[PDB]
Parts: sequence; structure tokens; C-alpha cells
Amino acid sequence: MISLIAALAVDRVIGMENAMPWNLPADLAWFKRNTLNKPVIMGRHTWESIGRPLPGRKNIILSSQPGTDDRVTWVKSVDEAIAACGDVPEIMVIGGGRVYEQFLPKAQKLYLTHIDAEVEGDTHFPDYEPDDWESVFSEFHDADAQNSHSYCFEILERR
Ligand SMILES: NC(=O)c1ccc[n+]([C@@H]2O[C@H](COP(=O)([O-])OP(=O)(O)OC[C@H]3O[C@@H](n4cnc5c(N)ncnc54)[C@H](OP(=O)(O)O)[C@@H]3O)[C@@H](O)[C@H]2O)c1
Ligand SMILES: Nc1nc(=O)c2nc(CNc3ccc(C(=O)N[C@@H](CCC(=O)O)C(=O)O)cc3)cnc2[nH]1
Ligand SMILES: [Mn+2]
Ligand SMILES: [Mn+2]
Ligand SMILES: [Mn+2]
Repeated sequence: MISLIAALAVDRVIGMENAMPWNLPADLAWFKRNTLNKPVIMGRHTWESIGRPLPGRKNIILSSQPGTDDRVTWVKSVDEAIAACGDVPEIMVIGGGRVYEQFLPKAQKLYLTHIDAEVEGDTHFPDYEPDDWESVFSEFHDADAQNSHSYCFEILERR
């Protein structure tokens, strides 16, 4: 089973200038809990943005060019990326925009954080047909001293 996990600001913005400009520790904690002990697939630009391997996960990087770091696994196609995960219950696709586009048609689950923040970005999460997806979990949080915007965690399952 393939799942996508992402945090979306207003208008489905996910990044600007190869970065995420907000800081929401509660959402990074949610990301860690939902990805630990699972393989994670990311594109090369996201790998450069994170800047190190994510511990406790098998890190698989998509790139058309040879890998430059043997602490992670490098693959050259979507099918190779999936194969490199092995026989696991759930594969997590962690972006970015181009990678989410390719994996959305193959995904059964979306873990989305909706952040109440306006930022002028250059990368968007794919348009997803709402009728295809059922909301199975949602949890709203107001802003607090650690998290400067309100946010909503949602899990959607393909109908
Ligand atoms: N808010 C969030 O949840 C979130 C999550 C992840 C990322 N982001 C943000 O998203 C942005 C990066 O997204 P992006 O769309 O620019 O890049 P991306 O999807 O991370 O990476 C694209 C790169 O991945 C490789 N790639 C993708 N598909 C491939 C395929 N089928 N075969 C081979 N290689 C393939 C290519 O690398 P080569 O050029 O080497 O071939 C391509 O240039 C950053 O701003 C980041 O901060 C946000
Ligand atoms: N909901 C969500 N939030 C995100 O920030 C996010 N980020 C990415 C890609 N970028 C990043 C950037 C940093 C870290 C990171 O530092 N993670 C640590 C944090 C642990 C914690 O804060 O408790 C990790 O071990 O996962 C992960 C992904 C993909 N999907 C996401 N999905
Ligand atoms: Mn092929
Ligand atoms: Mn198999
Ligand atoms: Mn806000």
C-alpha cells in the first residue's frame, strides 16, 4: 500500500525556494510518528531540502542521475522505488511536488496537514479529486505558544 504524507498551506502550497518557511513542531512530530519504521520515498530536491537521512526509516531517493551518498538508496524510476521498499505493509511518499504527482494515482491513503497560513510558494500539492477520497480521521488544533498557526490533521482513504 502506498500513502502520501504532506503539509499544505493555503492554496495547496507546500514549498518556496526549496524550503518550507513555517515552523510547526506539532506537525513534524506527526510526520515522525506516521513515518518511523517505514520506507520513505522522496525526490532529489526534497532530499536536498531535508539535508540529511531521516533516522529509523529506509530513505529512498528518486533521481535520474547517479547517487552521491551511500547512506540512502538511490533509484531511477517509480517502479524501482517501489521495488526497493520490499514487502512492507505501507510505503510513505514524502514529496515533493513532482513526486506526489506521480504517486497520487497509486496511493490508497493521504495523511494531510492543513495549515492556516498564507505563504507565496512555488510548489503545490497536486489537485486531487475530492470524490475519490473519504475522510477517516480529522483533528483540529488552535495555535499555541509552540505552533504559530492553527492546523488540521486529516487522513483520507481512497473510496
Ligand atoms: N510541505 C510538504 O509537505 C513538503 C513535502 C516535501 C517537499 N516539500 C517541498 O517541495 C519542494 C520540492 O518539490 P519539487 O517538486 O521541486 O521536487 P521533488 O519532487 O522533491 O524532486 C524532483 C526531482 O526528483 C527526481 N525525480 C522525480 N521523479 C522521478 C522519476 N520518475 N525518475 C527519476 N527521478 C525522478 C528528479 O531528480 P533529478 O533532477 O536528479 O533527475 C526531479 O528533479 C521543496 O520546496 C520542499 O520544501 C514540501
Ligand atoms: N505533515 C508533514 N509535515 C512536514 O513537515 C513534512 N515534511 C516533508 C519533507 N520535509 C521534511 C523536513 C524535515 C523533517 C524532519 O526534520 N523530521 C524529523 C522531525 C522529528 C520531530 O520533529 O519530532 C523526523 O525525524 O521525522 C522531515 C521532513 C514531507 N512531508 C511532511 N508532512
Ligand atoms: Mn520501467
Ligand atoms: Mn514483493
Ligand atoms: Mn495563520
